[PDB]
Parts: sequence; structure tokens; C-alpha cells
Amino acid sequence: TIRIGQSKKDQYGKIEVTSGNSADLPKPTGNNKTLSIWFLSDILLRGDRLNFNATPDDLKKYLENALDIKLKERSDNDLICIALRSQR
RNA sequence: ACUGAAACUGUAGUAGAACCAAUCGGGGUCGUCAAUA
Repeated sequence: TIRIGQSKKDQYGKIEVTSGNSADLPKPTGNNKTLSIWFLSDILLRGDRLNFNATPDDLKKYLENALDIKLKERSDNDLICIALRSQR
């Protein structure tokens, strides 16, 4: 049992932590037709000047480097390819 | 690539003003009673 966050000494922050049995590792399906990406957490990326950034082409470049592939935007018009929001 | 810290929802405010538990009443006084055979 630990107190976390702001004003944790007062009426705030008391949490119980419990540990579970070691989970199975993620097992994503490798598909060569498309890559789908879901941000489960806020993604912080450096721009190429190492400022933080909001340019998705940098994430495109990052992924295709990290996976050693090449990526292209989904070209249909009745569908959306990208659905990001900025976070500070 | 590392939980901010510290901070009293307190301070002032009369559940009170108004309203008669009251109005009227001599502690008094006279004729029967009963239904049959």
C-alpha cells in the first residue's frame, strides 16, 4: 500500500498494489498486406531536431525503420487512414 | 530517464415577528305516580 501523486500526504493517493502471475507476452499477427497501429499510451517522438513534434511522417519513418519495412498510406477516400490527436 | 512541495470550504448572520385560550351559563327547584277489571 503506497501513496502516489499530488497531495499524497493528505486525503489523496492511497493505493493498494498487487502482483499477478507472469502474463503471456503479446503475440501480434504479422500481416504483409497492412500495418495497423493503435496508441495504447501517449507517444512521445523527437522531431529530427530532437524537439518534440507532431508530424506523423516521422512516425511513419520511425516504424518502417524499426520494423525494416516500407509503409504507404491507405489510399481509399471513403475510409480514413489516420486518426491522431496531439498531446502535451 | 524517476510521484512536486505546501494550502482548514472557511468567514458574518438569534428560527423569528404578531396573536388574551377565550365567549355564553344564579348550584338551581313541586306535583303526583301506576293500569286495570
